[PDB]
Amino acid sequence: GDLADRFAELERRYDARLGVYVPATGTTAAIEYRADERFAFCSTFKAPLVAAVLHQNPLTHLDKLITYTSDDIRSISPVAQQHVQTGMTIGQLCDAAIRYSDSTAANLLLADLGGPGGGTAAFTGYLRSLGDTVSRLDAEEPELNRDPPGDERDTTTPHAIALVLQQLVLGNALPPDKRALLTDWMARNTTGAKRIRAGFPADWKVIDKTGTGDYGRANDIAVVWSPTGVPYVVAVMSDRAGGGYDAEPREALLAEAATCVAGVLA
Repeated sequence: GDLADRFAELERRYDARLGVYVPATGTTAAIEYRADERFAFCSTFKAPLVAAVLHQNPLTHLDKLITYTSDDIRSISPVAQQHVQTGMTIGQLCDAAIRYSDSTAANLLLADLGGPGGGTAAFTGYLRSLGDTVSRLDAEEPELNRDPPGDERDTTTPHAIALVLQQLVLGNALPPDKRALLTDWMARNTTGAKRIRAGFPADWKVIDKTGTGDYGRANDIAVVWSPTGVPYVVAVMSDRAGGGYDAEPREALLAEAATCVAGVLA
């Protein structure tokens, strides 16, 4: 059988471009499909963003209270837009950025890195520190979701983002205490139930960060654990750019791609 044929059928059925990378292990081959093609990050960057903030700060920094205004609220900020009067701590912002894709939280964490481009250069530099020579973040939320197809701004590759997540959650890019916090936020994500999670059997653990954007973009980056505790990184990226800027993102495509991957990894 040929898994690439099955991914190609998904591309036909959903009128989509699909990208998949599951890094190889001692016991498994890599799964790679358009893995070196560029796809927009969309909100998937928020996972490594939180890692970047954890990397350069003591954990006491998570208690720092950040205040902001209604004018700082950006598409879409489910948590931040309810806490304009109270502010939110850096830890609360990390929680919101990962678990609710909170854009304002992400923009405030970018500002916490600081520097040119409101933190976007700093974020890209963090990825460069993890050996990622291809990915780049050029815009804050929500503009980073809206670049046209073929524009390299605000893109990654399935290969690149998977190897970033591999180092962050299953490697030693972060010390284990910081790694545990990133892992827990992704484990309690509220936005992913219809993406990779929907393709893996209930006895697999799934932690994830989604992304959605223009041109039918729909992404999910996950770490999964088999029922015996064997972990894999699963990066699935998609767009439906043939349908134009307002093409519908299709979560079902990611669920089905994940079902194909779960089939191989089971």
